[PDB]
Amino acid sequence: SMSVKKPKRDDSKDLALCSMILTEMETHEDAWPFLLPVNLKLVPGYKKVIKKPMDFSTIREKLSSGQYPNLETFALDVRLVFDNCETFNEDDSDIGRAGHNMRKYFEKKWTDTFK
Repeated sequence: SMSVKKPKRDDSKDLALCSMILTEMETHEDAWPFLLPVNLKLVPGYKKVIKKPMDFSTIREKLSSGQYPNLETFALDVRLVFDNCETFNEDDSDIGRAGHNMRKYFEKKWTDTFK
Protein backbone atom coordinates (compact mmCIF):
# COMPACT_ATOMS: atom_id res chain seq x y z
CA SER A 1 0.00 0.00 0.00
CA MET A 2 1.14 3.62 0.23
CA SER A 3 4.87 3.70 1.02
CA VAL A 4 4.82 -0.16 1.73
CA LYS A 5 6.31 -2.18 -1.17
CA LYS A 6 6.96 -5.92 -1.82
CA PRO A 7 10.58 -6.62 -2.91
CA LYS A 8 11.58 -5.71 -6.56
CA ARG A 9 11.36 -8.87 -8.89
CA ASP A 10 13.99 -8.21 -11.64
CA ASP A 11 12.08 -7.58 -14.91
CA SER A 12 14.95 -6.15 -16.94
CA LYS A 13 15.45 -9.32 -19.05
CA ASP A 14 11.70 -9.90 -19.67
CA LEU A 15 11.69 -8.23 -23.15
CA ALA A 16 14.63 -10.26 -24.38
CA LEU A 17 13.32 -13.46 -22.95
CA CYS A 18 9.74 -12.98 -24.42
CA SER A 19 11.50 -12.26 -27.80
CA MET A 20 13.41 -15.60 -27.51
CA ILE A 21 10.30 -17.54 -26.64
CA LEU A 22 8.46 -15.93 -29.58
CA THR A 23 11.37 -16.86 -31.93
CA GLU A 24 11.11 -20.44 -30.77
CA MET A 25 7.35 -20.41 -31.44
CA GLU A 26 7.81 -18.79 -34.90
CA THR A 27 10.28 -21.51 -35.91
CA HIS A 28 8.28 -24.53 -34.69
CA GLU A 29 7.06 -26.72 -37.55
CA ASP A 30 3.48 -26.55 -36.35
CA ALA A 31 3.44 -22.71 -36.19
CA TRP A 32 2.14 -22.41 -39.79
CA PRO A 33 -1.49 -21.74 -38.93
CA PHE A 34 -0.45 -18.89 -36.61
CA LEU A 35 2.28 -16.98 -38.41
CA LEU A 36 -0.04 -14.38 -40.03
CA PRO A 37 -3.52 -12.99 -39.35
CA VAL A 38 -6.38 -15.19 -40.54
CA ASN A 39 -7.60 -13.76 -43.84
CA LEU A 40 -11.03 -12.40 -42.88
CA LYS A 41 -12.15 -12.11 -46.53
CA LEU A 42 -11.39 -15.74 -47.27
CA VAL A 43 -12.35 -17.63 -44.14
CA PRO A 44 -16.10 -17.73 -43.64
CA GLY A 45 -17.30 -17.27 -40.11
CA TYR A 46 -13.96 -15.98 -38.71
CA LYS A 47 -14.74 -12.34 -38.53
CA LYS A 48 -18.03 -12.73 -36.66
CA VAL A 49 -17.11 -15.57 -34.39
CA ILE A 50 -13.55 -14.56 -33.27
CA LYS A 51 -13.92 -11.27 -31.48
CA LYS A 52 -10.19 -10.68 -30.92
CA PRO A 53 -8.02 -12.20 -33.67
CA MET A 54 -4.37 -12.67 -32.75
CA ASP A 55 -1.35 -14.18 -34.53
CA PHE A 56 2.44 -14.43 -34.05
CA SER A 57 3.24 -11.60 -36.51
CA THR A 58 0.97 -9.23 -34.66
CA ILE A 59 2.50 -10.23 -31.31
CA ARG A 60 6.01 -9.72 -32.76
CA GLU A 61 5.11 -6.20 -34.02
CA LYS A 62 3.51 -5.35 -30.63
CA LEU A 63 6.62 -6.65 -28.83
CA SER A 64 8.99 -4.71 -31.07
CA SER A 65 7.09 -1.39 -30.63
CA GLY A 66 6.54 -1.25 -26.83
CA GLN A 67 2.94 -2.25 -26.84
CA TYR A 68 3.28 -4.86 -24.01
CA PRO A 69 3.41 -3.18 -20.64
CA ASN A 70 4.61 -6.34 -18.94
CA LEU A 71 5.27 -10.07 -19.50
CA GLU A 72 1.66 -11.03 -18.46
CA THR A 73 0.04 -8.99 -21.26
CA PHE A 74 2.43 -10.80 -23.69
CA ALA A 75 1.36 -14.26 -22.34
CA LEU A 76 -2.34 -13.20 -22.63
CA ASP A 77 -1.92 -12.52 -26.39
CA VAL A 78 -0.03 -15.80 -26.98
CA ARG A 79 -2.83 -17.77 -25.15
CA LEU A 80 -5.44 -15.81 -27.20
CA VAL A 81 -3.87 -17.31 -30.33
CA PHE A 82 -4.54 -20.86 -29.02
CA ASP A 83 -7.90 -20.05 -27.49
CA ASN A 84 -9.10 -18.67 -30.79
CA CYS A 85 -7.80 -21.74 -32.55
CA GLU A 86 -9.75 -24.08 -30.18
CA THR A 87 -12.93 -21.98 -30.68
CA PHE A 88 -12.84 -22.29 -34.46
CA ASN A 89 -11.22 -25.65 -35.15
CA GLU A 90 -12.02 -29.25 -34.27
CA ASP A 91 -9.45 -30.91 -31.91
CA ASP A 92 -9.06 -33.68 -34.57
CA SER A 93 -8.08 -31.39 -37.49
CA ASP A 94 -4.56 -30.57 -38.45
CA ILE A 95 -4.99 -26.93 -37.30
CA GLY A 96 -6.69 -28.03 -34.06
CA ARG A 97 -3.83 -30.42 -33.22
CA ALA A 98 -1.25 -27.78 -34.21
CA GLY A 99 -2.81 -25.41 -31.70
CA HIS A 100 -2.77 -27.89 -28.85
CA ASN A 101 0.85 -28.77 -29.57
CA MET A 102 1.86 -25.09 -29.70
CA ARG A 103 0.09 -24.26 -26.48
CA LYS A 104 1.91 -27.12 -24.76
CA TYR A 105 5.21 -25.95 -26.21
CA PHE A 106 4.65 -22.38 -25.07
CA GLU A 107 3.54 -23.20 -21.57
CA LYS A 108 6.67 -25.29 -20.90
CA LYS A 109 9.02 -22.53 -22.18
CA TRP A 110 7.02 -20.04 -20.04
CA THR A 111 7.36 -22.10 -16.84
CA ASP A 112 10.98 -22.94 -17.48
CA THR A 113 11.92 -19.31 -18.17
CA PHE A 114 9.91 -17.37 -15.56
CA LYS A 115 8.61 -19.79 -12.79
